[PDB]
Amino acid sequence: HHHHHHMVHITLDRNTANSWLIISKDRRQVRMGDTHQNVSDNKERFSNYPMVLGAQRFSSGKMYWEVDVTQKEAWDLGVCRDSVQRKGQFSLSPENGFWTIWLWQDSYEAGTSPQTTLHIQVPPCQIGIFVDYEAGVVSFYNITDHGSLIYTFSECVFAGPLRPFFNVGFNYSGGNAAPLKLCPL
Ligand SMILES: Cc1cc(N2CCNCC2)nc(C)n1
Repeated sequence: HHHHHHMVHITLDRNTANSWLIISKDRRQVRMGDTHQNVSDNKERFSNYPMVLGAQRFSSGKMYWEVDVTQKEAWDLGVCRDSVQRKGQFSLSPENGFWTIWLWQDSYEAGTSPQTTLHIQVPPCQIGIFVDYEAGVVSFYNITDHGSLIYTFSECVFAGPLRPFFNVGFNYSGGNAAPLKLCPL
């Protein structure tokens, strides 16, 4: 792919984070803490899952960024509507305003309803995410395997501004403590 030139500098929005997340001072990394991080509650925070949004909002254009997932056992990545539900239980699906892929239990899925099996021969250490707002496209690339395509959501109905979306995943196993990191341009 030749999407690298639409690169955007993404930073994480502390105010949207689940209360157990630790966002770095540069707002480029996030990890699961072992306890509540001593923040006040607010209506923006994801309550049920270790989720956070990027600060940037996109309503036009082509955007590309990369995320480091090295040594993680579980995570979700993609984009979502600015108006997604924050509280309680919900599915990551386009009907609920999410365009995402996951790792869980040694398999990769796309967040369709129902979910779609992904075919990845080289487990990725970095994921590239491409959004074409006007075309209604969200695509995922395997940076570890020369940029190979992972998955394309097409005919997307965004229906609002989009935000970068992250889930660091739970760490019940003690093997999923590693952070998500936004990779340099
Ligand atoms: C990586 C991951 C897993 C997950 N589930 C929750 C329901 N049971 C199956 C596992 N949910 C999310 C949002 N992310």
